[PDB]
Amino acid sequence: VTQTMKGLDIQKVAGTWYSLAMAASDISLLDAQSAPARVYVEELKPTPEGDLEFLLQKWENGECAQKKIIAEKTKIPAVFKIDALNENKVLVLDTDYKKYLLFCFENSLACQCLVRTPEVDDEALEKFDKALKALPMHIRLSFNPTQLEEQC
Amino acid sequence: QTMKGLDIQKVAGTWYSLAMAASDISLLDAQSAPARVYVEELKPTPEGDLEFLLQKWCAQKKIIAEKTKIPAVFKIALNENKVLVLDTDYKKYLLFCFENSLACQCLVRTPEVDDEALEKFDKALKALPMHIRLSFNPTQLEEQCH
Repeated sequence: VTQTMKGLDIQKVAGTWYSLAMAASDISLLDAQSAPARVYVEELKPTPEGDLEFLLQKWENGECAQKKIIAEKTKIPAVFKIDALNENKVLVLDTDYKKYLLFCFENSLACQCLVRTPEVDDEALEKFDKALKALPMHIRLSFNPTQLEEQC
Repeated sequence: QTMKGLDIQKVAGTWYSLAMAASDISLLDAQSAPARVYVEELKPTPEGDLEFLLQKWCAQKKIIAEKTKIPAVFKIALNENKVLVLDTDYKKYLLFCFENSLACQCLVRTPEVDDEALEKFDKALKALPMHIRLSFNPTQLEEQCH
């Protein structure tokens, strides 16, 4: 992954979002409701220090569990580091702030198309497909408006 | 949009499932999902039907798709699916769909990633209600049930 957003201002991404589409380097990252990269973004919360907190939903033991991840700022404004056993980077590819945001979790690679409103946005999905060009993706999922409003 | 003038003697032989897509995530998500089937071979029958030799999670299955009045449209009796051949160049790639829900595949003649085949599959899928897409590496193409 090399296309990160030039000039990102995370103070303009705060609020509630919907995971519209998802793609991963391995089928087993996304295939099951319980698969590792199968996490729905509920909220983005930039911190005053310029870190990016994610509020996630995960299907866990047959219900929808909430999880908080803190992605710490780096020298590069569109690149954040998650403290974990192995370094996990968050790469923000693109956003127009008002409608859609595209990002990737990189160890294995899992990317998402987020939208502000729970409707299918064909422009956002076209931009997601362009940004995914040449990434080693083996699985892609997209959700209908019904699924966007449902827990997980 | 089905393959005009399909020649079933020319599609005969060995194939590999390179990519697949489906209208519903649950048709392809699990190794045992209903549309999760790997095409190993197509044979014509003398009656002009098309035999598919498939692997499914790893069981082998032989399915006869009966000709219909429409060229390149076959039928496979209890859970009736139409088989729609979208396009093939015979020598490299074949694109087809199972329609009741819709599950489509990109087949290639050799167990290698083919740029043209995947581009033609993506084009064909552009105006279809797909919600899941899978692609396999060459290692998986040579293995039982990928």
